[PDB]
Amino acid sequence: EVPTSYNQAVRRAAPAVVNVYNRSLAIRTLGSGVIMSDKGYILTNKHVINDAEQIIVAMQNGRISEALLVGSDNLTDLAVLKIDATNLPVIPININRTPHIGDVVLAIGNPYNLGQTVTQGIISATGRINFLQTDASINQGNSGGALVNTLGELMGINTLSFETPEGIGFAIPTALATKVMEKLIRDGRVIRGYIGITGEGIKVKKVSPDGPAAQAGIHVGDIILNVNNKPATSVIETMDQVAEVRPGTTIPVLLLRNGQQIAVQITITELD
Amino acid sequence: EVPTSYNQAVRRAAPAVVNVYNRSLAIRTLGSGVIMSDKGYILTNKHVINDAEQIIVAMQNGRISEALLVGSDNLTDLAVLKIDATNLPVIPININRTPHIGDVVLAIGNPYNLGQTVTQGIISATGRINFLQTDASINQGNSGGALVNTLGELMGINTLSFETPEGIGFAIPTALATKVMEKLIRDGRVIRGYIGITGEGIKVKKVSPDGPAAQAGIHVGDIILNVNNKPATSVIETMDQVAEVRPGTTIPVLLLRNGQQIAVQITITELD
Amino acid sequence: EVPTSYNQAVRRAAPAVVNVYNRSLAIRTLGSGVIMSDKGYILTNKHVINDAEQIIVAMQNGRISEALLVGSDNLTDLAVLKIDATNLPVIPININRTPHIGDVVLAIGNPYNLGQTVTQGIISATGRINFLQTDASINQGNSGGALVNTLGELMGINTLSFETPEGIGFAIPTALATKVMEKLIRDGRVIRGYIGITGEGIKVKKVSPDGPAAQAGIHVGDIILNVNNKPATSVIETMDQVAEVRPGTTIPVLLLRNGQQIAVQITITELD
Repeated sequence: EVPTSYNQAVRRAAPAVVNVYNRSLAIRTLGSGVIMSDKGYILTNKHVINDAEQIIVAMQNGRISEALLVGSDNLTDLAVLKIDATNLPVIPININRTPHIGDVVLAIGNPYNLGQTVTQGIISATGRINFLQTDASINQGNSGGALVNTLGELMGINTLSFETPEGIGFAIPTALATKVMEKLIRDGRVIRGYIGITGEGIKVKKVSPDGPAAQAGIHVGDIILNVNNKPATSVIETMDQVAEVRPGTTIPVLLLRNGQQIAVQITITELD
Repeated sequence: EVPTSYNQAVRRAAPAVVNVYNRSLAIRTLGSGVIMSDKGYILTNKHVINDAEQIIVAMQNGRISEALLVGSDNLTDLAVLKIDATNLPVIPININRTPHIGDVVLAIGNPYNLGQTVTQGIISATGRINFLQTDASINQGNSGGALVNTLGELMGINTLSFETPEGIGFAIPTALATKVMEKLIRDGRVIRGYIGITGEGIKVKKVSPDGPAAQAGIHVGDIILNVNNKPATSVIETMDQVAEVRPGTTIPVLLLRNGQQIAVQITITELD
Repeated sequence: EVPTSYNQAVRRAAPAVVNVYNRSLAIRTLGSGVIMSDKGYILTNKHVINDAEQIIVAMQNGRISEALLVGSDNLTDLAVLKIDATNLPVIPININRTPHIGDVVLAIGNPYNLGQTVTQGIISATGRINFLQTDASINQGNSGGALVNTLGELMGINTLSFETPEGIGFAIPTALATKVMEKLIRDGRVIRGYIGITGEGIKVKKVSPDGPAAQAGIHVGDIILNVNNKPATSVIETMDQVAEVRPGTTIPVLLLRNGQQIAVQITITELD
């Protein structure tokens, strides 16, 4: 008796989704952003704001503001902007809502600078490399905008679209995005731990010179066994681990060097 | 317990959506149409029927009829056809239903001459230049067909689809489409008012020769202030206004000509 | 109050949708498959497994198995695989569920070897040449996977995707797919009847040499009237009929040969 509609989601979330314009000596590129906090913090993708000399944020209520850059993270392609904090709409965030495959979602952004657009699809996959996959159509200009469920709750920040493939696009999920945002607000960057190692236990195909591995006693050909008390079998898994250790933290490692077992103290520096 | 389906919408609306074939000395192009009235009036897009020597309408019940052209409008890309009025299904129209962003919609038409197809998406934007935007997939052959909500009510007439962009397509909304239809039925064309002016108050970059501006006392460089008692600041806004005035209507205008204020009577002719 | 989701369908059906890898002397091509029976029978598309030297099936629970080929059918592009039958999830099948235009559907498969993906759309058309059409996005890798409704019931086996067309993709409907599967299990192929005739009653533009028509007394130019007691007007209709007759079945036919009516006994062989 009533038409099926996700307009309530749109009314809840779209006022917090902004149009982001990267200007330099006119518009160099453009995209979208999401108002995360009533203090004026906005998430967007780093590739939207790269090389900006001036960052303009336009709200759907027609307010236009200049933005400051709080910080950015190349590894997640996120950036935080800050605008004047008066009477801002904020995106709905439900910290208890896990994105499930098949959840209906809406992507909200500014594809082709047509003005704010809302497209619909579902959560197609999760865990993709930390990505959500979706077939809500995402186009150039959508980057940095919101993927929301039918309650308007933020599911992720839309980032990129994959014969021409159809209906394959990706978003950084909310939990990760918000964690990156908080680190950027606090530290002005995402502090990750670094070890100077390229690998495929794990073989050190290459040590990094000036790399806490080399300057620790580690050399090529080794097999690392334990990294800070944890077996080190998979590279992504082990690099994810190392990322987590604070810099200036002094960890034990365990290596095999020609059929013997030498524990190594390496001290974690900050990744560049 | 029951599968989710919009089949009721399809059962209500698809019998009124036709396949339109533009023939000349075999098929030159094809598209779709919508039966608007039980008297046999059909909306389609003008680009579907341009240069037709014969217009064939096929209904989903297998009836095939030849159509007459009632009229067409280049500015909205609409045309009205007329077929024999026996026992026709008519599209549902709810004059009170406003299309809202996020409303689920179905596009019904004949993409690639595959036979009648129904695709699903949402209302993505409204007000686009008077367009609805949708991510219900629209392809070549869909032009002229129906965009309906999940009750089967007509939301608009599908017109065109915008790396390859995905999920961006446009429809003329029902209220506008029906207004154009009524004018075409009544007058055989859409009568618009015309003033001979190109502008960007508003500067007259160019007067049109034989243009009621020039033949009224208006000249290049002027700034027009008021058009028929209304400030004239924006061009689209002011051209939309002029369009509305009936031809042979004699309106006051107000211009600035070198720091003085001369009221001008211009008489509105019909646009070609 | 609850987000709209088709996750229940995904939880019911996706565990039975597999990733299929065609290996030869590394991966030659890949796609998807559907577990049809707890005995280990899997449907996929023939084009996925063509020329395979080894067929690997990966389940979403991480089990990896080698598959045997039960048989395949070029005309429907289907194949049946067999894996070890321990504790398999099976796709939901409702023999009473007819696919209706507008039914919401989910396509489940392995596009671009991203890992199992679920996309959403509707049933766009049925009866297409026996195909379902859908705008659930289908990409390279989806072939052989499941199209399910929102209860998780199998609607069809996804086969191929049709300016770039958007949202046009095809699946073999469940009833047909299951019938082909049963014939492949039973006979190792789909046994069809054959008559040696190319036509457009029906004119025999070409007889097939060694073709039960020619070796029956039939010749070019004839008009066939009745095929086994049924008027023979349409070619698809009449070829569909002939397909149904078992080989070694001896049927009457009726032909016109220059204004006279000669009944012909032809004996149906098996198509190659």
